[PDB]
Amino acid sequence: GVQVETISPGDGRTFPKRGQTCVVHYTGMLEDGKKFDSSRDRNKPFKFMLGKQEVIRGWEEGVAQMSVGQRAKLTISPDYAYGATGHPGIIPPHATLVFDVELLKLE
Ligand SMILES: C=CC[C@@H]1/C=C(\C)C[C@H](C)C[C@H](OC)[C@H]2O[C@@](O)(C(=O)C(=O)N3CCCC[C@H]3C(=O)O[C@H](/C(C)=C/[C@@H]3CC[C@@H](O)[C@H](OC)C3)[C@H](C)[C@@H](O)C/C1=N/NC(C)=O)[C@H](C)C[C@@H]2OC
Repeated sequence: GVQVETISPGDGRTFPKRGQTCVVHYTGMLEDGKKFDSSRDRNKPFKFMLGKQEVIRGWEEGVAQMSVGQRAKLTISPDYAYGATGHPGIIPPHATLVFDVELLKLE
């Protein structure tokens, strides 16, 4: 449902743990490589917690594997993203997504 391909390594030691908030930057693209969203465009890190349905499942399972400082490409099947529906005006139906995600820090 999610493949993780590292772009730049993290420290390999500091992973998200229960009660912590992940602070990330991301860019989301479709399979054709075209961007549909990026926190870097608005220069606003995205904060979320694991275990609360705060993100699509591909992020839930992918970012949980990342360590602080890591930049990774997450390739997410529709089951782990927006499935047959998509997201109105942004993501088409049945869309495999590619996110470039950087774990900036844990809070
Ligand atoms: C009150 C709600 C506002 C609230 C919005 C924010 C905290 C802002 C946050 C940065 C999201 C971005 O705002 C510019 C947008 O980012 C994307 O462009 C993106 O790149 C993108 O894919 N993501 C953003 C970065 C993480 C991975 C992923 C993600 O998981 O996004 C959450 C989301 C829409 C989950 C669905 C939720 C329902 C559930 O059933 C579905 O299961 C199939 C999944 C999103 C964090 C959600 O949990 C919280 C919200 N939702 N608003 C909604 C749904 O309208 C997606 C396509 C759309 C997002 O705007 C809604």
